[PDB]
Amino acid sequence: EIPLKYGATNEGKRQDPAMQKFRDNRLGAFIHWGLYAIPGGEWNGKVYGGAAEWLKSWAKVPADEWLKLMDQWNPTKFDAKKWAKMAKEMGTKYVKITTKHHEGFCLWPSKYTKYTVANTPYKRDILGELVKAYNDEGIDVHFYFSVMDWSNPDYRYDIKSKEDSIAFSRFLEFTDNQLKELATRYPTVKDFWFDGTWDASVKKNGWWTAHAEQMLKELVPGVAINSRLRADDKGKRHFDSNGRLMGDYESGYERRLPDPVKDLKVTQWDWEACMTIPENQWGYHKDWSLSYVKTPIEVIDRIVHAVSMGGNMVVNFGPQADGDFRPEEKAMATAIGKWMNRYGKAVYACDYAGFEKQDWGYYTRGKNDEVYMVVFNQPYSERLIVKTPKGITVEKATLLTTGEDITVVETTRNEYNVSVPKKNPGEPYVIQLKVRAAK
Repeated sequence: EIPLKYGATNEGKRQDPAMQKFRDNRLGAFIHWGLYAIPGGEWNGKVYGGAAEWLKSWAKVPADEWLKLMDQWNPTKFDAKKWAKMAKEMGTKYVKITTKHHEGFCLWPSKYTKYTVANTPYKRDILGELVKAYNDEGIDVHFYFSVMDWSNPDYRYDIKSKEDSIAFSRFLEFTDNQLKELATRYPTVKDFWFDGTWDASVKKNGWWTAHAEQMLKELVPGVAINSRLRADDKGKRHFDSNGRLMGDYESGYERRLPDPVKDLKVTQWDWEACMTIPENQWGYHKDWSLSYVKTPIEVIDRIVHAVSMGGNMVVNFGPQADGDFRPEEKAMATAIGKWMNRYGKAVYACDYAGFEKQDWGYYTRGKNDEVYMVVFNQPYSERLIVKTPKGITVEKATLLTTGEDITVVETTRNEYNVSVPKKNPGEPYVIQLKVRAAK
């Protein structure tokens, strides 16, 4: 044991109702919207292939010049009720919103900086309008917040002098002021998802990360806080020097989800994956031809994959500068929503089933011992192999959508063939099992 003052605080999963709600929600959307939506990956005639929200860095734009994009911020198509309707129809139970990205532009009218929505042609408190509209649809709101801030000259990437230490202290106070403002202006917030916490300056100030978590939990009863915020006494991030998870859930798995055979460890803690539709664009980029763009079934596979391993999945959107969504994103949301409306019983409030992984897809477990088979890969054998844990038997199989009884044949001591449906469903589909555990 390495002794720590700023390491993990929870032992095991939180089981208070707020955390149960965070978990049971399962499917979220992410909104990345900020000044980067205006250039959309292009600066002075060059389209950069890096993530659009990082364009200030790719194009080496000075802060004053980047922030003058505020003069063009006028999203006349924006309508928070329409955004909330889109999220509702997609089947999302929560939305995570960039309150302030690395650029430092605030989507709420902060009193601690001039680089906010208030000082644009549009003027309006976008964040506040979204909170109200999503909440009116019964959708929880989570806040993304970047610690690293390219607009504040007191930020430091490392501390190499007393002057650096004094500036950075002032920067942390500024950061606390904005966080307290968010927590109090928008008291229905359910989560803070921190980013921009990897620099040496932050790692040397792990105490601040623990303080931020505590401060926010005191202000917002039941709030969740991601692991990415947290550094311990030694600068170790996410999990402390004793291997214990910090914050309330592990944030990670953006590129690649946990392996269903080799990464079962993740079932021991809450976790949340966030995903882009293109390979690596979070903010609006005008050219999606530059990388692979996932199809709706590919996304749905990832959503179910996460739930099957006890995690949440969040699908990212990068709204246009005008305040509408691009056609690919409207199509995505609509397709997901159609599938979730049919099959969402196997997603919402579901978790890891404790069954050996099979090639046809994923198992999920409901709150009343329902075991769902979510089939993505249809066997030419017309048989879906089910190997049960010790003491577990399959009593019935039912096609979720129609109630069709599905034949179950015992093939060996711990294995069955569950028949595919009489008619190929033509899309990923669910068979619900009734199982019994030996007394």
